[PDB]
Amino acid sequence: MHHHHHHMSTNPPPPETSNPNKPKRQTNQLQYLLRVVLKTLWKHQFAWPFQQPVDAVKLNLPDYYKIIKTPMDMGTIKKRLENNYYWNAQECIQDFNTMFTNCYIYNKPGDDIVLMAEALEKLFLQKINELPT
Ligand SMILES: O=C(/C=C/c1ccc(O)cc1)c1ccc(O)cc1O
Ligand code: NA
Ligand code: NA
Ligand code: NA
Repeated sequence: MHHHHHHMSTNPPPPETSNPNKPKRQTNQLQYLLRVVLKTLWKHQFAWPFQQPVDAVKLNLPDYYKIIKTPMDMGTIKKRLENNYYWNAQECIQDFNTMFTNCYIYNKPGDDIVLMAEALEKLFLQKINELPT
């Protein structure tokens, strides 16, 4: 008997940052989402939990990917913007929304991590209220 001692928690593969067969465009709004919106969120004091795919192994959250089936994070978003992955700003905004919503689903109001997400979301909403064009 192995007693399943070899079955260890692993992370799923991260979201794709490149898809040659996905149509893409460079728009002023997408340029702005990278240069302004993401870059200022990235420098925020609370950005660090969000700067890379959730590492459920390192953080000892083996339940995370049982609960969260559409993971998203700002490292993935940053790479998608730098790689010209998106067709339009709304596709990128959707990824930001997923990242925030995942945090509120997995956690509970009043948790430090939720306060962090809430603060980043408020800045995000302020920055995207006016896009170019
Ligand atoms: O997910 C992360 C941190 C979550 C978290 C949860 C509760 C807190 O109070 C603070 C941070 C995280 C942090 C660093 C990293 O390299 C990979 C990660 O996945
Ligand atoms: Na661990
Ligand atoms: Na793009
Ligand atoms: Na703006």
